[PDB]
Amino acid sequence: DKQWERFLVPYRQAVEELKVKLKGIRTLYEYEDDHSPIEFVTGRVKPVASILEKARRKSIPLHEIETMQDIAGLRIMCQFVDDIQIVKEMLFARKDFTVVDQRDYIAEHKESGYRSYHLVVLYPLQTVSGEKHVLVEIQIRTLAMNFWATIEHSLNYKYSGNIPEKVKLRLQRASEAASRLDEEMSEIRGEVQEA
Amino acid sequence: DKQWERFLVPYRQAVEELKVKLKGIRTLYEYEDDHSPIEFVTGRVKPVASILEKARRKSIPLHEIETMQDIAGLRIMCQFVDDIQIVKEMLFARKDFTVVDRSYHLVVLYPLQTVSGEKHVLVEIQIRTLAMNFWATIEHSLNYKYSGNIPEKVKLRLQRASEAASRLDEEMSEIRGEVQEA
Amino acid sequence: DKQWERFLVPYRQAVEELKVKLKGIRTLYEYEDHSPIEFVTGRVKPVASILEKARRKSIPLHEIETMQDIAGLRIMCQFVDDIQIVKEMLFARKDFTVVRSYHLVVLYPLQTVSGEKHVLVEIQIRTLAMNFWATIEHSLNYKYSGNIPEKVKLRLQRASEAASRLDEEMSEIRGEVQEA
Amino acid sequence: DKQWERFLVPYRQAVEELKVKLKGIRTLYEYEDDHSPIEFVTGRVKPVASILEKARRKSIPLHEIETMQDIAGLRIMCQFVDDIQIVKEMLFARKDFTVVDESGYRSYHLVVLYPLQTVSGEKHVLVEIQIRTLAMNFWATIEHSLNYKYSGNIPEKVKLRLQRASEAASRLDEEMSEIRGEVQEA
Ligand SMILES: Nc1ncnc2c1ncn2[C@@H]1O[C@H](COP(=O)(O)CP(=O)(O)OP(=O)(O)O)[C@@H](O)[C@H]1O
Ligand SMILES: Nc1ncnc2c1ncn2[C@@H]1O[C@H](COP(=O)(O)CP(=O)(O)OP(=O)(O)O)[C@@H](O)[C@H]1O
Ligand SMILES: Nc1ncnc2c1ncn2[C@@H]1O[C@H](COP(=O)(O)CP(=O)(O)OP(=O)(O)O)[C@@H](O)[C@H]1O
Ligand SMILES: Nc1ncnc2c1ncn2[C@@H]1O[C@H](COP(=O)(O)CP(=O)(O)OP(=O)(O)O)[C@@H](O)[C@H]1O
Ligand SMILES: [Mg+2]
Ligand SMILES: [Mg+2]
Ligand SMILES: [Mg+2]
Ligand SMILES: [Mg+2]
Repeated sequence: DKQWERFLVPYRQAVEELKVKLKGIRTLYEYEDDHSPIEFVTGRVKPVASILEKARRKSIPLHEIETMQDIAGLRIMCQFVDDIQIVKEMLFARKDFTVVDQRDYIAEHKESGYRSYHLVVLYPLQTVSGEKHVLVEIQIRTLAMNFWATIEHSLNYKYSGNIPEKVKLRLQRASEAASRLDEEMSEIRGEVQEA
Repeated sequence: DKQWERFLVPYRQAVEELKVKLKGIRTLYEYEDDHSPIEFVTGRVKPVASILEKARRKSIPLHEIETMQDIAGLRIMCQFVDDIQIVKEMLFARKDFTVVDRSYHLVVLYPLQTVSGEKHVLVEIQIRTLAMNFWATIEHSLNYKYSGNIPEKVKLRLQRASEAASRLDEEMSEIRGEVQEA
Repeated sequence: DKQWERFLVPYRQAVEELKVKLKGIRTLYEYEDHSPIEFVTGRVKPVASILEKARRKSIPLHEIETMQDIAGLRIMCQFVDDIQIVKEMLFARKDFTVVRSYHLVVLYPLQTVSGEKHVLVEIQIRTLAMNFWATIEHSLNYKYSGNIPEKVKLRLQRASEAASRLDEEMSEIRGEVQEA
Repeated sequence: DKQWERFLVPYRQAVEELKVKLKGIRTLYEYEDDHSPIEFVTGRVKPVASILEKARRKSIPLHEIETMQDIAGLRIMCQFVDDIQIVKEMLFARKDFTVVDESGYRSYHLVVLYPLQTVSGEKHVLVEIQIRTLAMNFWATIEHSLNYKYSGNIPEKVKLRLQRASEAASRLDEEMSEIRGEVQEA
């Protein structure tokens, strides 16, 4: 419980770095006056309780926690669905890490009407001890989907996994609303490029 | 071109100080596991081009641009429509400045402590919902791309997007209400 | 003890606000002359120190709001004379009230969620040289648990003296430069 | 002019990334409850003027300023003189860049090539990394200010007090390494 804080140190650092790196993209794009594919970036280090519980369910032995793919997380947000593929292509082309193949959250991507996506990278962190490779999960969401996802996450923690029938249905409604807001935005960015 | 950067100095510092003041509000809620009415906060100093451009329209003489209310601006994003009202109530109650006579704005007179002494600078505070702000952002961009004259086909999709954002908020408020049926 | 986090909220916020305000002084100059401020730091006194200081000074938990340094800011200067200037700036500001080294305490009026709340804040002023020594004295006085062994204490005293010297030297550079 | 502003984009970004990478070092130690070789890290993009000033001085051809090694500069500050070689070596050991080609040994400097990922692919950039002791750097600062104020020619009355100050700073370093020394016998 105090060897935890020590264990995670490399995970913060990689977060702080990919954070500043990813944030450079928007800045570069701000000089073209061209539309930035990136609205903003956030990151987080998975909490101990989140990590242990996820181990539980994924039957990940405790000496193999390093296999967990989201101890270090970043989240890239965009205005437009179509921005995601752009961002994905940028991340594949980058050479300061490498994309780890994987096929997870296939239902989550789909249920969200493909407004939430993600890919895992192996990042080569320079340690005092030398070099330490760490998994980093990079989410890619629309602003709209992320709004909805945030609310779902709160209530889901508020009722500890038991969202009342009444509230679930209003939350489903909210989801479709968000999904629709994107619909109309994609049609905006669509109508524009008819230039 | 740089006597400007001298004019703008007390505005940047007003924005920076209020930025960290208002960001404190969400911080005071984080340990409650009670809901933060403020989701996040941004600020900007008005671009020197925007100032002259605006001084044109509203017929503001150069010697009175200090009466322009938004040289310094903050913007407060809220999750729920109901939050905007809670935040406005908070701004009116704060003593570290004074208020001057889905969205909202007010103007404060912020007493900026300087090296020369005390200086009151006007600051515009905006309060939006996330959804509202997303739509308003695209509207602003386009309103620049098409230089103030947006094509008709685009204008419609903008109107529909606007209405899409409002449903999202309305749905959001009913979650909020139904949850408060506890 | 989760009370601590809840308790220290207003102190972090006050330190955060003072931090941005004091760092504004250096900004104001480096556009107009020599800034009397080099850099600024701030810290919320950690829970362990609060408790140990409280024992030392024999303060009960229902008064630890009387401890002057639960919020602390530290302003660093180049020149001894600079400190005096900052001293007066601080005394001239209205967004709070006052109640080679130097420290004052302010009562900062924090706008809380439920109303106002005046918290004490300690502001230290130091030359860059004095601070560097002080850092070490603190670190060693830590690492050695408050009994620093003499073979080290005398060395610290020399560093103390070395630094004092260098400020003497720097006061003079300022003195000669001002003969213009 | 905005030829510059856009030209300086990759430099601003590279300073920001290395700034975060280097601040990890002090973090990693100050967690371990060890002593940290790095006290703090700063960084600068060379002002447009200083690139033109340094232009004429070193017989530049403005078509090749990208040969100028300190457009993007970082500076690491250490408590002790012994830390500097400790940093210098951590710096030689890293794989996210490659190291390339008065005050005594209280100040070092080196130049890295930084493999910057940009929107249109890779761009290697030279970044200068000065390592100094706190004391060293404090005198350098006043030195740099006056050398600038008096346009490269300092009044002999002031140069003297400078040399004196420089000796006071150097002695301070000597007392500090004696401290670290007697603590290294624990
Ligand atoms: N990649 C990421 N970027 C930013 N924030 C993230 C993130 N992943 C999670 N978070 C935040 O971290 C908290 C807890 O962990 P999780 O959301 O469950 C990450 P996950 O691995 O994708 O889901 P999981 O833990 O069920 O496996 C949440 O507040 C969430 O919003
Ligand atoms: N109060 C505020 N807080 C934060 N950002 C603001 C703001 N007012 C404007 N902005 C942002 O500043 C950018 C453009 O600035 P401006 O056009 O000069 C101010 P404005 O919103 O147009 O008011 P204006 O119409 O009276 O001129 C936009 O990105 C806009 O979203
Ligand atoms: N304005 C400030 N006042 C006090 N400490 C400050 C400070 N700014 C930074 N610090 C630092 O915060 C760190 C924590 O030290 P503390 O545990 O609070 C002991 P202290 O407060 O310095 O002495 P004290 O308990 O006798 O009052 C120290 O390294 C200290 O120098
Ligand atoms: N590598 C570095 N890291 C951080 N700050 C630096 C730096 N090199 C210079 N600076 C700082 O940048 C400011 C001005 O630097 P400049 O004069 O523009 C380039 P210079 O290195 O000082 O001269 P030079 O052309 O001989 O190389 C000074 O405050 C200086 O201390
Ligand atoms: Mg995950
Ligand atoms: Mg405005
Ligand atoms: Mg103290
Ligand atoms: Mg140099």
